[PDB]
Amino acid sequence: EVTQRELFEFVLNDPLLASSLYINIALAGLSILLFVFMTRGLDDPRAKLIAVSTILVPVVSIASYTGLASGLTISVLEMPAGHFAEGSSVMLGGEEVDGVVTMWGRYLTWALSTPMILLALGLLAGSNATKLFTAITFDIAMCVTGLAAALTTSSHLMRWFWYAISCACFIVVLYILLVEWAQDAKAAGTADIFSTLKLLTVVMWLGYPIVWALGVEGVAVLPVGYTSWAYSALDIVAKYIFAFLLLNYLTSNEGVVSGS
Amino acid sequence: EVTQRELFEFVLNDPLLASSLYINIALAGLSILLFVFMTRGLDDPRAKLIAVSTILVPVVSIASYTGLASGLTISVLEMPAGHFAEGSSVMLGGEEVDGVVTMWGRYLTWALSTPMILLALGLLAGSNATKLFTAITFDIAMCVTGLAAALTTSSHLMRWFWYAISCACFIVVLYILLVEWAQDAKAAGTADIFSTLKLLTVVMWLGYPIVWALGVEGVAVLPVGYTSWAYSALDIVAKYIFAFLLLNYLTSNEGVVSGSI
Amino acid sequence: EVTQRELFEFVLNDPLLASSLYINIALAGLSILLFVFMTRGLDDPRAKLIAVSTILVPVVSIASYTGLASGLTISVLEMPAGHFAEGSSVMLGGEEVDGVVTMWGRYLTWALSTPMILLALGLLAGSNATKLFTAITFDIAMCVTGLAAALTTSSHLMRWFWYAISCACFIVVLYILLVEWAQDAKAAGTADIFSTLKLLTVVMWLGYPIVWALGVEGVAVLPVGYTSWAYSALDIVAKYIFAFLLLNYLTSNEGVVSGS
Ligand SMILES: CCCCCCCCCO[C@@H]1O[C@H](CO)[C@@H](O)[C@H](O)[C@H]1O
Ligand SMILES: CCCCCCCCCO[C@@H]1O[C@H](CO)[C@@H](O)[C@H](O)[C@H]1O
Ligand SMILES: CCCCCCCCCO[C@@H]1O[C@H](CO)[C@@H](O)[C@H](O)[C@H]1O
Ligand SMILES: CCCCCCCCCO[C@@H]1O[C@H](CO)[C@@H](O)[C@H](O)[C@H]1O
Ligand SMILES: CCCCCCCCCO[C@@H]1O[C@H](CO)[C@@H](O)[C@H](O)[C@H]1O
Ligand SMILES: CCCCCCCCCO[C@@H]1O[C@H](CO)[C@@H](O)[C@H](O)[C@H]1O
Ligand SMILES: *C/C=C(C)/C=C/C=C(C)/C=C/C1=C(C)CCCC1(C)C
Ligand SMILES: *C/C=C(C)/C=C/C=C(C)/C=C/C1=C(C)CCCC1(C)C
Ligand SMILES: *C/C=C(C)/C=C/C=C(C)/C=C/C1=C(C)CCCC1(C)C
Repeated sequence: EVTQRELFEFVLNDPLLASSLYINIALAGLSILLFVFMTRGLDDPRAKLIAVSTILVPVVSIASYTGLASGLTISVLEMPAGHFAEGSSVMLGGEEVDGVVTMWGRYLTWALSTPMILLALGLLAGSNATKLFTAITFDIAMCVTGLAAALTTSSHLMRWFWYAISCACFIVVLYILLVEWAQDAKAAGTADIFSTLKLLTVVMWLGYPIVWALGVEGVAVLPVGYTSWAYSALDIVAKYIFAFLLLNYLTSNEGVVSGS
Repeated sequence: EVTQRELFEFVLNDPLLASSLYINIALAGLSILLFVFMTRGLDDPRAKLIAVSTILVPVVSIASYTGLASGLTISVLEMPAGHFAEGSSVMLGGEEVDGVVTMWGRYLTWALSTPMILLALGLLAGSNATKLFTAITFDIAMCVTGLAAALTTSSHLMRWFWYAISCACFIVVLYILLVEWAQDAKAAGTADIFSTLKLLTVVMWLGYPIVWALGVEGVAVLPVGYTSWAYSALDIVAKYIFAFLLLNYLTSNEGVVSGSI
Repeated sequence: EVTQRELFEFVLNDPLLASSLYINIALAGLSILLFVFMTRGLDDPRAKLIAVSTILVPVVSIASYTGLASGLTISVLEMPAGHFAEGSSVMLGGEEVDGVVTMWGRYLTWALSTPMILLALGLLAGSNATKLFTAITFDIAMCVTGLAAALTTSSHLMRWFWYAISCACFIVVLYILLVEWAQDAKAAGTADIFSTLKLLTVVMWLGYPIVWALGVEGVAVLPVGYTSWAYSALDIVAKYIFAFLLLNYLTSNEGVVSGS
């Protein structure tokens, strides 16, 4: 029975792990302060909705990363027969424990933050309610089935079946970003900025399922420490710089996005 | 003590249980493909909202049933003194384990899918936001208190108290379906189709608390495998057939439901 | 180790704890009946939306208190080194068990009920969607980070860090309540009733983080039983009397909240 304290201490004493986590807690906090400063001039309710949705991204990130750092949202799971990480062991407390240190808490970071990123993008693109609803519901389904895949230890094949379902949901979100909102942004007069944020988002988001496949959750070419840093690097771009670019535009183009 | 693998293997090797779960994974998948194909011609935003809300039903179902088949959302619980399934055994891994294989994952299938069924129906009936909000919130309360009932092992009476709270929430949903939306559909011009789907929905949904009461969660006249098939059969009609019928109407009457979201 | 039945019995057989839980189950139930009766004459859809949102408060409360009374949402946690409740015992069943009985179920009562309180108040004040969204999202964040604080056992300081994050989110909600909705209510013609409900909400809500700090979750000057009654008393006011007052006004001013 691994304790929360043992996982908290495990993160510590492990350079790659501890740094990938605490650096994001710090960047998330600094991002929030910066973004609040940047948007104090906004008055339009719609511009402010986009701003708050955007600021909620680093808010969810600081809370969720603290969930990981504290050990609260970390568990030790034993992979099923055939899985590349099956047979692995980790030193926890004063004994060797079978399994993999599983940072399932990252899925909470994703399920709560990705909907805010999508809401901000859709509002920016002048999306109607149907498309926002579709993008957000399928995005949440993608995140939850991804968590289910990571939490499945009964069967190797089942883990990848979950992965396939999640990818299917991801395709829906990608279609809306690349095809529908890309067109809607033209009518909203935000075609240029949306194009930039869209490219950034699509490229970075595609990185997550790749890291999943290569990291300990997948074929394990990337160890627990590198897997964590891979995800943390993606978050810095998909969340913090994405948010800065969006807000930097918003604070200089409040008139453009003002509306009902 | 009991592992996910042991539960996964228990489901496999158990013909009734295995089939009740995997057949729905298959039917939900085929439903998604069929529904996406059927609705490819839709252009109106409101019509498309009704379409996506309906399609989300089998999407939630396939994911949720995978949760059950994989063993992820199944647990072994020991019923409280006096419960008709108290003292049951299950044989897992290789030994006899006290308790009942509890497929609590079904409550997730319900909590995430029923709001979508209701959203689709409310929109079809031309419901205002107040009634949709009321129907959906009490519907979620119904499924969550139902899950709590199944997860309660401390007291037999408590299990049924949760069941009673859930039933009361169910009454709110039934009232909205039978009284409010029944009338709203006439103004929306969808009276014939809504009344039909309203009736099909009410009849099938009534089956769930009956199965709960008769199954292993209740008086246990229905063993685990039979309780599972009862729910899976209800799901096939309340979800897949229901959705197929709604989409059939939708794709031939886009203009009728078109308008401001 | 500790079973649900053992926690269920711990609550029973303890006059203080049992009364603090079962009384609210009774009051919540009676409140639902009373409120439904009180609002049976409403016809306006906007007024009805405010009424349902309000009625959901005691609905969530009766379900959540049943979660606690049944033992379903209670756990036994061992506090970290430095915590004032470290090395505590309880006697679960008939044995001496290390740790403190943690009624984390209360956070569920809060995360699901507070958004409904805020939705009702925001609508009464004639708030736009942006402010409602901001108040509700940060309110949920406050509740979830508070839950995380209570569930954290890896570090004593980590618990207070979660507490700090939660307080920051609370300030956002307080700002909207005290500054923004105070103004909106004037234009909506509900300034007088809002002032009353606003005052009651702010004063009562401020009490929760105080009880947290003083109870077993914090410095532990208040035993498990007194911590429970403190929250239960706050709930009676922040929920039931608050709801009654709002509904009493609502039914007497249906036309004003309707708009036209
Ligand atoms: C395993 C779960 C995966 C299910 C994937 C099916 C989702 C179908 C969503 O509908 C489609 O959404 C597009 C973007 O909004 C519309 O352009 C298109 O017309 C509509 O048909
Ligand atoms: C429609 C959803 C698709 C998921 C299909 C999952 C079924 C895979 C079952 O695998 C088998 O399980 C046995 C018992 O655990 C092992 O002994 C055996 O070695 C393994 O190969
Ligand atoms: C609306 C549906 C009706 C549900 C009725 C539920 C009745 C079940 C009561 O349980 C029994 O209560 C006794 C006293 O508390 C216990 O001594 C006994 O062990 C326990 O099994
Ligand atoms: C809608 C379904 C109705 C549910 C009815 C549940 C009744 C359960 C009856 O069980 C019995 O209760 C006795 C106490 O009264 C116990 O002493 C006895 O051991 C127990 O077996
Ligand atoms: C408002 C609804 C609240 C439900 C309250 C349920 C109380 C039922 C208490 O039953 C008793 O519990 C003891 C401890 O487990 C058993 O030893 C005893 O045999 C059993 O009869
Ligand atoms: C630990 C997380 C705490 C971070 C809190 C910062 C969130 C910033 C929310 O934006 C602010 O909301 C106010 C009320 O709506 C507006 O009056 C103000 O103009 C706007 O800038
Ligand atoms: C702040 C975090 C962000 C933007 C996270 C994005 C995550 C994804 C796009 C994840 C996608 C996945 C799949 C498509 C397949 C299964 C595994 C996942 C969950 C990694
Ligand atoms: C796809 C699943 C559907 C349509 C499920 C519907 C479920 C219900 C109507 C459940 C109702 C219940 C009660 C009213 C009492 C307590 C037990 C439940 C949860 C089975
Ligand atoms: C019905 C319940 C109500 C109105 C609950 C309100 C709760 C709060 C305002 C809680 C606030 C907290 C903090 C600000 C800090 C950390 C701990 C909490 C969760 C108790």
